[PDB]
Amino acid sequence: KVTTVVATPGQGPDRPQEVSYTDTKVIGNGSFGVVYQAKLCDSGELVAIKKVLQDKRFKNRELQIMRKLDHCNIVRLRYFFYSSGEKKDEVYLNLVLDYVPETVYRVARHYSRAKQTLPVIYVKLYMYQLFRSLAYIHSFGICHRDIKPQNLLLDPDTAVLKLCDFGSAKQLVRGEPNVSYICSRYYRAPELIFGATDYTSSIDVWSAGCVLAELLLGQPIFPGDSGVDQLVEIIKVLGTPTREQIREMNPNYTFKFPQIKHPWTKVFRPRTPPEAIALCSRLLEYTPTARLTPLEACAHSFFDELRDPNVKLPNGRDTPALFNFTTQELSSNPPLATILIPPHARI
Ligand SMILES: O=C(Nc1cnccc1-c1ccccc1)c1ccnn2c(NCC3CC3)cnc12
Repeated sequence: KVTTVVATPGQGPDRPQEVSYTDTKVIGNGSFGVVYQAKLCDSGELVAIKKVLQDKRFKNRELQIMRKLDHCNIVRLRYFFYSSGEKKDEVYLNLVLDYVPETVYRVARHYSRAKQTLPVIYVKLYMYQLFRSLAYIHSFGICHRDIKPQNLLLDPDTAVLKLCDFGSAKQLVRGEPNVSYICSRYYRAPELIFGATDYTSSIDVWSAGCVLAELLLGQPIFPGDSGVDQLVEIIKVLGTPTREQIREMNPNYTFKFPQIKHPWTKVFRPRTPPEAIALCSRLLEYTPTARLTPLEACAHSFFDELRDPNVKLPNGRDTPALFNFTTQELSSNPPLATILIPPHARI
């Protein structure tokens, strides 16, 4: 069964073209809608198709965001098209994206089930690429607002990571309030748990620190099915937030909390590299402004191994693209290019 549509390319002028695809199968489900895998008849390339119900009252925000993004660590919008679907008188928006075969969720789960941890070389590769994608979207004021292992796609052979799911993504403008009910259980910044509506893009940095700690630990660092439980777990590690730290995140919670004074070194297994622990404590900070920015995290000494000219993947292959930064990508701190682009790098 070959399906032919007239799809509009994701980038460039709005000039639709006939796109034919086959071998369609569901690869993802959720409250958002459905993600399919399909094969393009023309090149044989595999693609993913996110199908969502299109609102008649407004333009789709995820599509407007996707059309402006062009980064090697973000899943690319190749085409988009409208169609019918499961509901009779409803219109669906279909986003044709690059296909990526794995997720950090599945890969980390394979390691947990085998009582092994993901090798630190992969922790550095995956986390570095996640921080590059965040530096990129944050350069446009865009916050993803749902960073979690399931949204981090991976090609296991090339070790390329691609951020996906821009369904919660929004441009955060200072002074505009934003819903606090975004972000998934385990990865929510403490200001979100306290119900702040004045949060910044640093909520993505807290989420990324939770993914890093989880990859190091083999399980989530701040588990819990309620905000109280999550905050107890946060406080056990970070200690009790001071009145200033509360004011900096929370919206008027000045506080019957348990009093805890805990060393970050004792949180992880003894074989954990000290630079990984130092990176965690800098991402996972109560005060949103104290957290490292994504570009500062990229320049962290934990990723120095990635900058070594002789670094190779365990499978023998070369590392993926890591130093092809743009002016846009570096704009939050241009002097960091001196660390970020190593002498051997030609990108
Ligand atoms: O954009 C995507 N997915 C999403 C977009 N919005 C919301 C949710 C999702 C989602 C993310 C992960 C899983 C299920 C759904 C998406 C893009 C590209 N490849 N891809 C895959 N590959 C197959 C790998 C094995 C799982 C799976 N999902 C994708």
